[PDB]
Order: sequence, then C-alpha cells, then structure tokens
Amino acid sequence: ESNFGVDFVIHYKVPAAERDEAEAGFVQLIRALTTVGLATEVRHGENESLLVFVKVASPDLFAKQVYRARLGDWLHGVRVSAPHNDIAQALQDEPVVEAERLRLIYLMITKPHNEGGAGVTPTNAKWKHVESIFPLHSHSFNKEWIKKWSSKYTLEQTDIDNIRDKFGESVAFYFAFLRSYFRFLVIPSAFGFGAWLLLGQFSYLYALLCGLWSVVFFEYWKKQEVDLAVQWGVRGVSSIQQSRPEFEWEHEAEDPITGEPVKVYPPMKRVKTQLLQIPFALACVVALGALIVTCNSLEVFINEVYSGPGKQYLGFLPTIFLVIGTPTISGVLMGAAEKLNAMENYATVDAHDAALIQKQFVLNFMTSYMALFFTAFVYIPFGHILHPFLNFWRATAQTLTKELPTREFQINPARISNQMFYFTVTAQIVNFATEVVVPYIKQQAFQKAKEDHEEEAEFLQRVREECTLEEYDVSGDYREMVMQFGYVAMFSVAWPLAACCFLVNNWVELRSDALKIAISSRRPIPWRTDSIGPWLTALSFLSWLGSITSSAIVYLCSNSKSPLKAWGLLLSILFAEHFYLVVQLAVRFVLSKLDSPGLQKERKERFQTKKRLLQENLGIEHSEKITREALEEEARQASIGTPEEMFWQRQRGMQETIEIGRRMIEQQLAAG
Amino acid sequence: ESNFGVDFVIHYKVPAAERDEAEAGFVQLIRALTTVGLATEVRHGENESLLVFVKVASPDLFAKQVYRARLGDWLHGVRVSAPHNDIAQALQDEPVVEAERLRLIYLMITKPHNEGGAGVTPTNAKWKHVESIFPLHSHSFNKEWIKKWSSKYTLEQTDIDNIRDKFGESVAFYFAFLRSYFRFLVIPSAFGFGAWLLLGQFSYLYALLCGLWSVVFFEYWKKQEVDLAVQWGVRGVSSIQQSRPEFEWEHEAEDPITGEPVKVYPPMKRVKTQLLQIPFALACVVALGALIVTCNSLEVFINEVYSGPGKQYLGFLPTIFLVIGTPTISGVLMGAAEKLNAMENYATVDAHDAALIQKQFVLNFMTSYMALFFTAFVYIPFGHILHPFLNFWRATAQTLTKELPTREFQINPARISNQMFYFTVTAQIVNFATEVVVPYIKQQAFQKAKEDHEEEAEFLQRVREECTLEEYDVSGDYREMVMQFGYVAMFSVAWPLAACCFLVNNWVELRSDALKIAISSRRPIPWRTDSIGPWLTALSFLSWLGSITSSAIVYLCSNSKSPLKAWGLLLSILFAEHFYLVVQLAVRFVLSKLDSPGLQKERKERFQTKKRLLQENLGIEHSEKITREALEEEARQASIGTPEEMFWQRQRGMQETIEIGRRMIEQQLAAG
Repeated sequence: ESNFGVDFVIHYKVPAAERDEAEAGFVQLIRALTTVGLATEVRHGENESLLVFVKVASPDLFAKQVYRARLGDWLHGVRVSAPHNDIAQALQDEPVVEAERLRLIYLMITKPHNEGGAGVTPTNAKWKHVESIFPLHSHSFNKEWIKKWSSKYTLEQTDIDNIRDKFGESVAFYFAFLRSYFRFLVIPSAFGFGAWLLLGQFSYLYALLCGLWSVVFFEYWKKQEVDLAVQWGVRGVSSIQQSRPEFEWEHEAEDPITGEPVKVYPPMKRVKTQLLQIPFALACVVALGALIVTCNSLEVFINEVYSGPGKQYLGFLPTIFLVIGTPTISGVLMGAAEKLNAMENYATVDAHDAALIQKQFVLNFMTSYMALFFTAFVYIPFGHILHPFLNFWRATAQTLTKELPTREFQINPARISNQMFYFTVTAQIVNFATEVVVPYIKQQAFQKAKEDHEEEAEFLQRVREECTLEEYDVSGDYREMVMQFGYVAMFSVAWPLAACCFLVNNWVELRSDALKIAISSRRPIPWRTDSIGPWLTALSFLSWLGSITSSAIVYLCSNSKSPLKAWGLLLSILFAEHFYLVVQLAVRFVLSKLDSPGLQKERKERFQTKKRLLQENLGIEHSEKITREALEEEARQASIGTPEEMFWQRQRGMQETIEIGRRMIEQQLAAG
Repeated sequence: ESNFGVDFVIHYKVPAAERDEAEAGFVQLIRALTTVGLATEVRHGENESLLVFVKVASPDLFAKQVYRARLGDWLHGVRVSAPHNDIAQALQDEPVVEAERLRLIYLMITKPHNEGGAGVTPTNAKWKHVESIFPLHSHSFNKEWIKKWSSKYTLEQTDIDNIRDKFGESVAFYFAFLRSYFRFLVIPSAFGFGAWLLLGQFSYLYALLCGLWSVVFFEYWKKQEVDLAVQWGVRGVSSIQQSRPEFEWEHEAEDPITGEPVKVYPPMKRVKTQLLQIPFALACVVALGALIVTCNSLEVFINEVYSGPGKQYLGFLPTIFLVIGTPTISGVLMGAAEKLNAMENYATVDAHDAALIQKQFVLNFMTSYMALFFTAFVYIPFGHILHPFLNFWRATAQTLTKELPTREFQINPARISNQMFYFTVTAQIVNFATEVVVPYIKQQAFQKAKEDHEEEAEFLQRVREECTLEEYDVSGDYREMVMQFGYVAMFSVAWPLAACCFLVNNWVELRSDALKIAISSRRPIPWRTDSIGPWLTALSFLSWLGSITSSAIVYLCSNSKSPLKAWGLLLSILFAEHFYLVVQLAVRFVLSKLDSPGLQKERKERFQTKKRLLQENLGIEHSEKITREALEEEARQASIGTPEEMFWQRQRGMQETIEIGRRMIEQQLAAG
C-alpha cells in the first residue's frame, strides 16, 4: 500500500541487440547518480528491462540543497518571502512538501552536469536506453483524495492546496481553473435556462449577457491567477526554468538582471521567424476546413435530398470519412508544425511546449467548430450556396449506380439545434466513456493478456504495472475545457441549455480527471507554471470571437424563425463587438479598483524588506537656530556676495520681522 | 540679474477693511514659518500688500531633511536606488537639484502641521489673506535656455534633463512629450506629403498608414514614459502625493502596504458615483453640439444659398454667435463638472485635477471637431438632411426684412479642404500670435498704465513685476498638443499636408512654450507625476476613433470625387477598425520583446538589494556519504519499518548495485 521510500524510478530499457553498449551505458548511469548523492537500488523490471530505484540518501545534505532552491527562488523575485536566517528553522516553519521534494530530485537527474546534477536525459542520446523517469503514486492518498472529493458538493480552496503539495503546481492550476470555471458557469446556466424558458430561441438579450459573462470570467481569472501565483510562491517562473539543450545561441553575452553570463538569441530575429506562423494558421483553415465542409456537404446530401433505399446504412458514410481523415490532415500539419517549432528556436523548455499548443490550437479550432460554422453561416442563413455543392454529389452518386431518386431541397432550421445537442450532450457522454471506462478496462484487459522476494513481491508487481502507463499531460485536459468554453461563448445562443449541460459535466469532470491521475496514469513530474500558459490567449480569442459570431447567429437565424439586409448583419456585428470592447474596459476598470490580496501581499513584503534594511543602519528651541546661522554667515563674509547677503543679515529672528512688518502696513494705508 | 538666495515668495494680500484680522493673520503667518526653520524677510510689496521673502536657514538641518525625502521615496519603491549609508555622501554623489530643493521647501509651507510643516494654504481659509506662494525665476538660466534651444535644430535628451533639474518633472514631461511628438510627426509628414503628391485626395492607403502610425507612436510613448520614470526617480508617485483636505473619509482603517493608518473611502462607493460621468458626457455632446451645428447651419446658409447684398459683412455673423456662446455653454458645463467633481471625493490632489481634465476633455472634443464632424458626415456625403435646416434659416431671414434672393443649393466638396486649411494653418498662426505676441506686449502695456534701498531697488521692482503674472498650467499646453494630434489621427486623410504644417508648428511650439515659461509666467511649483496623466486615455481614444472616422471619411468623400451603399460604410468601418486592433496587438507584441532599459534598470537594483541582504548573513568523496547514511539508518531501527527499510539496506554503494546489476541482464536474455 505504501512505497518503500522511493522518490523516483528509472526504467532503463535494454534491447537484446547493442547490449554491450547498454551494459556500458548502465554502469555510466548508475555511477552518475552517486555523484549527486542518490542512494540507489536495482531490481528486475520487465522482460528485458531493469527498473532501478533511487532516493535521496543523506537528509542533512538534502535540507541544505532545498534551502538553496528557496534562496534561489527568492533571489529572482519568485518567492514573496525570504526564508529564515537559521538553517532548518524555515523548514520547521513551512515543511518540504512532496511537490518541492520531487521537483528537486528530478533536477539532480536532469541538470546538465555543468553546474550540478547528473545529465540523465533521453534527448542527449547518450542515455538513449533510459526510457523515462517517473515518481511513484501513493495509494493511501489517492484513495483518500477521490473519497473526499466525491462526498463534497463543491470543493474548498484548501482541497486544491492539498493537490499543489502533492502533484505540483502545473497539475494544481488545472483544478484551480476548473473549479473557477465550474462555479462561474452557474451564471450563464442561470439566465441561460431563463432564456430558454422565458425568451424564445435565438434571443439577442442572451447573446449580450453571454458576451458580458465571458469577459467577466476571463478578467476575474487573471485576477485569481496572480492571487495563486503569490500564494504558492510561483510568481513569474518563466525566467527560472532550465533552458532547452537545442538552444542555438548566436553569441554569449551578459545578463543585466542576474549579472551572470547566459546564452542569447537575438529576439527580433525570432519575430521575423515568428511571422511564418500566420501563413501556417491560414493554410490550416484551408486544409482542415475543406475536409469538414465537404463531409458536411455529403451529410446534407445523404440525409435530406437522397431518397434512395437504406439511407440509415448510408447515413454513417460521411462520418467515417471524417474520422479517417481528421487525424490524417492533423498528422500532416503537426509534422509541419513541429518542423516550424524547431525553426523558431525557443530558449526555455516550457515556451517550446507553449508555442506548440498555440500552433495546435488552430487545428483544434477547426476540427471542433467548422461543423457549426458551416451550419449557422452557410446552411441555415443562405442555403443556395450549397446548391452547387449539392449538385456535385448528385452527379457522382449516379456514376456509382435509372435516374437516382431525389427530392427538392429545403433548409431544415432544426439542424443547428440538432448539432448542438450532439456537442453538449452526446459527445460529453461519449467523452465520459472513452476517457474513464475505456482506458481503465483496457488496463485490466492488458492484465489478462499476460524469482522475487515475497516481501517486496506485491510492490515490484505494482511498480512494473505502473511503468506501462502513459504519463499525464495537463495540456490535454486544458484543451477539453477551453474548447468547451468555445461552445458557451460562441454558439450557446443557438441552444441556450448548453451552459446547463456543461455545468453538469464539469462536476463530473472535476472528479473524473481527479480519478484519471490516480488509476489511469503515472504521477507527472511536479513542474511549475505561473499561469495556465498559452490558453489565456485562447480564452481571450474565443471570448472576442464569441462576441462577433453570437451576434451574427442571432441575426441570421432568427429571420428563419424573408430577405435579410446585408448591412443589418454588419451593424449587428459592429454593435455587440463594441459592446464587448466597452464592457472589457468597464470590468477591467472595476476589477482594478477591487481589493487584490495577491499584489498587496507582495508589495508589503517588498516594503518590509526595505524597512528592515533601513533600521539596521540607522539604529521655541528652533527659533534660535535660525538666528545662529544668520550670525554664522555674516562672520565668514565680513572677512572678505556682500550686496546679496545684506538682504538677509538686516533682519534676524521673527520678532525683528514682526515689528518691521507692522510698521509697513500703516505706511501703506495712510498713503492711500 | 541674480536672486538674493530666495527660494519662495509669499504675497499676503492685505485689504483696507478687516485689517486687524489681517494684522493678526500676519503675525500668525510669520511665526509659523519659523517653526519649520525658514529664515524670513519682509519687504514692501504692492500698493496694499507685503511680499515676505523666505529661505531655508540652516543647511545642516536641510541636508538631513532632504535625506529623509530620499529615504521616503526609496521606501515606497519610487527611487530605484537607495542613497548611500553615509549622510551627505550621497549628496556629493548626486547633488540636490533646484527642483528637489524647491519642492521640499514648498512642502514645509504646505504640510498640514499635524506631522510636520506649517499649514500655510489658501484653501484652509485661516490663511485667506495669503494670495499665492511662488518661487523666483533665474534670468541667467532663462536667457541661456532660449539661446541654446534656438541654435539647435533638434533637442538632445540632456537638454530636457536640464529642464527637469530646474522646473520640476511635471514641466519636463511636457517637453519630453513634445520632443517625442515632434520627432514622431516626421513619419506621417513623410508619406503624408507623398500621399498628397503621388496619391489622390482621400486615399485609403494613407488612412491605413495613419492609423498604423498613431498606434506606433502611442505604444512607443508608453515605453518611453517608463524609461523616464525610473531615470528621474519618479516611478509611481501617485500613492506618494499629499491628500486633499476635502477628503471625506467614512472610516479610518489600516493600510496593508505601509503599515500606517490612513483615511479610507470605499472604492466601490466612488464607482457608483463615477457612473454619473456618462450622462454628463452625453449631455455635453448634445449641449455643445447643438451650438456648433446650427452656427454651421447658419454658415452654410449665409455663404452659399443667400445671394443678398453685402454677404461679406454678413459672413462674420455666425462666427460671432460661436465665440460669444462657446465659453457660455462651457462656463455652464464646467460649473456642473466642478460640482460633479466634488461629489466623487478623490483622495490625492493630483487625481482631483486629473479627473477634472477628463471631464473637460469632452468639452474640448466637441468645440474642436464638431465643425469637422458636421462637414464630413452631414454636409459633403448626404446634404439633403440640411435642406430642412436650410429652409428654417430661409424663413426667419424673411421676417428680418420682396422675396429674399436665394439660389439653388449644391454641395461644395472643397469645404472640407477649406476648413482643414483653417485648423492647421490659419489657427496655428493665430495661436502663435495670441500666446506669444499678445500676453508679452500686454505685460508691457501694463507697465505704461502704472522709499526703497537703491541696492535692492531693481530686485524688488523685478519681484513685484513677477507677482502680477499668472501661474503656469502645464495642462493648458497638453490640451493644445492632444487636440492637434486629433487632427492628424482623425481628419488628416482629408488634407494630407496637415502633418507637414503641424511638424513646422511643433518646432516653434517647443521653443515658443519654452519662451512662455521664462517671460510670460511665474515659475511653477516643481511637482512630480509618473505619467503625463489623463491624456494617455485621451491619446488612446483619439487614436481609436481616428481609425474609425478616417476610414469613414475616405468612403463618404471619395464618391464625390453616385449612390453610396450603406453596408459599404459599415464594412469599411469594420475592416480598418479591426486593422487597428490587429496592429495594436502586433506593435505591443513587438515592443514587448524589444529591449527596455527602464525596467531592466529597476529589476537589477531590486535583485542586487536581495543579493546584498543575502551575503551579509551567509558571509569519490561523495560515494561514502551515501554509504555512511545507509549504515546510520539500519543502526537506529535494529534497536526496534523493517520490511520497508530492508529494501534499502540490502545494497550499499554503487559497486554493490553494479555487480548485481550485471547479473540480472544475462538472467533476462537467457530466459528468452
């Protein structure tokens, strides 16, 4: 049930061929881990591999090593508070959490051996036989985590802080985003259920409140982000993180901030490379868009105007062409994206994975919303643009076969409600099946398809089971939540119950993804991020586009429920987009004047640092001091200008100025 | 030529009536200035007033007093660098400038007597007889200032830093804004002269480059602002400035930043009062707009469709109705604005004068551009909307008098070029006459309309001359430059030579306003501001509106040079406004990656503070330390868990793990 004090486990895959190099690589690996001070073990792993088991040996050297990371964080302004002057008394004040313990151990195996650590990384290709380094789960905590989170209706903030201490910050930012998303989704569930019942379908008032809500949630989350970044001591860790070994520096220069020499790429040289991202995103709209629009041009052909026999066996024909093609074009375009991402030559390891997401966001934008963009902007408002597209499928279906039995085409206005019932109800049930029921049972189905001490027998059988699992990507669950936020901000005016059935989903997904860490994947390495990352631009882009395309839908679709004026679309676009930009200013003005406990905790600790530095260095009666200098300047010039100084030495003290002051007032009154 | 060491001069107006209170107020005034340590004098002032002459007496007490203001600035993060540990050695490193000297003396006469200073202020009404406190000019520097600035073609940055040391920062920010405006106006003068010569009038390409230029200049000025705010040590002085005595605090609470109790108004209570500003600005558009549009409806009536005799003597009739009415409605609306500004109850003294400008900006927006907004959006595109307005003036002119001789109305397209020739050429010549030639000669004409020691005779005649001048408002010259920037960003697509004749004007105005400080006004009190103030919103509003109304003009006016589609205006508005918002993101992304010497100088001094605080407190061989703990844990549990710890005590050292590691690999290969 409990681990044998193991922080990290290294797999070290050994093939039958090139074994002598793998033997020589083994003795180079195990010798390197003793230079950093890790007590090690070796056990029988899989059929051809050897799991080694490492832990930190001496706690007196480790507690000094954590203290340098505490001083190193406070040096670059990351930690808002300095540690105590006494060594290991600040460790008594705040103990070393499991996140900070596992992060520093992972550094000692991944530091590049120049300044510290032993460079055990798969990318260096000397340790090519090393598969992956991973920490072990604690089944005592994971059983207590899901049991505590299932009984409560809503999660307290101290529950997320329990996740930060165990699974790092980058995992804890997901649950802190999802809980702030699940609670803020009550508001468009409130009037959204009201706009479905009281108001009609496609109401302008709901599209104005949805655009108002999405900027309130986004600008409050940026305020809630800096409250957590200074609470967990993760304020601005983008400059901290260890640089990628593929960094191609032009020249080694001096860093003005740290005073320590760093590798430097010219930042304006990257921007001229970064402008290649714009033709990449434009080609991705053409590539993925032309797949979706013709598979939907086939889907409108089969279901409606094709009256041939057995269309239910033919209604599944276009969706097969999508699911065989939508990873194919994505597999091609991600191959171009990763070749483009190597060209931009990012410094830090997080910024390389961040810009990969920003390029992958264009693909996931097209594969999620182009079926809805085709319905609400081509099919239901216009329709007659599809008649050249519909006549093409009528021609080629005859060559597959008498005249093909067709019918006259009429625009069905219930398709936009029918497609939104799939994306918010049917897909979320399927996503609950394929993310929970599938990879849990497939892990048990792997158990059917398959010399040790009896005391460690169940433990080594547990760790060998844990090594087969895939490592957890927190970017994968961000993409499920941001794309779900796209359906609320953009297309929920068509189906105003979408915020309700997304609110029910997030209550499960906050516990479903919590279950996914425990039983479905190995424990991820406890990284640190100050923000959620590049999703803040993805949340802001869908919030702005959700102001335009929700006002365009309510104009184009409500006329079906007879000609629509072209300026009436452009005026309705211009007004609600300006209503978005106005209420973006008004909310950011109000939330600026609101009390922020994030920066106020920061600026107080910045102030009291300067007050402590000041006090250690510095540890009637005034009327004569005016006269005592007025007689001390006239003595040091009468030895020697004089027409200047005779203005001041005439009157000394206040009583000389009072009595000559009163004399001048009757001189001025009697002359008049 | 040179002053007699006088820092400040107090006027102290004395009337003939209530003289006994003014006598008792005099002895209360002169006694209060000796509590703070100011050496004083009394001289005969005007016909009924007494100029007193103050200076700081003892420099040993003053140099300690400046050092507290240097420590007080560095305490709240204003100064980026701490002063030296030795007293008066940091004064040797950087001397006390005339700005810092005159600011601290003005504080001692305006501090509210609770924590320091003597409360000599006219607003308290005990010192009602005090007219104004002002420092004296130095004619040696002012003659050298205009002579140096007339010979140079462009001003070096060290010339503006000479103004900061003498006239404070709030004056120096104007010349640092005007020089960054005069140099950035070369760029729309460059292609603007090109678009006038090569391209035709009302070109779309110039309207796209003008909107591109205005966001480049504005986002570079915000970058250049924080470079100057950390160079002169004015980084964020909004929290520093002394609160207004009219502050009506609800409750006295504790400040989290300083740890010192402050007066507190609830900030959300002010915002609910601040929403009254929106019906104020909407009423100001109706009030000032209805004056301008009917005086221009009269001006189109007299000049064009009225063929009566002597229209040149009647062509001056509508402009008389403007100049007698445009201060009348402004005098009424500023009376409502100042009664509204007292309602919002601002804390600091600068924020009260800042929000007064933001309310006055709506008046100066309407009195400057409504004549251009009426021409380009009512007269030249549509015209037939004016025929109800034109028929009203035709009816009432008959009642002033046979049928009145009229003619058929035709839209003259040269009026927009004729009105822009007034605003950029004729008004700037008149503004050069009324701001320079008028108040200089009127000061000499005051000299025609009009018992002392002979040695101070020309000096007291100089100071009595200086007391009659009005104090300099730097907000007045900001309004002349921001409204001029409105003609470039918004209406310069109609007359593309406007950036050229504004570039010639700013070369004079940078030396004209420099002359205006020296000979036309008394020296202003050296205040401090971190930014230019509320003009950054006024620059950003005209830059955004200049993207819309320049794209609307080029659509509506080029069709004259036959029907215009209504969507063609809305599409051309939507595209160039989106082109503004896109290039607002792209420039702010590029300028973020650019090297900023402002914040890099700040974060280095923040880092080296923490490095100095750290170092004063803190002032093969590793393979056995793994084994020495592995034998130190097995000794302290064999006295007594054991199935846990027996995993680790089996293998000690690296040579035990190597030899049992090699044994396991042939065990795994031979079994396969």
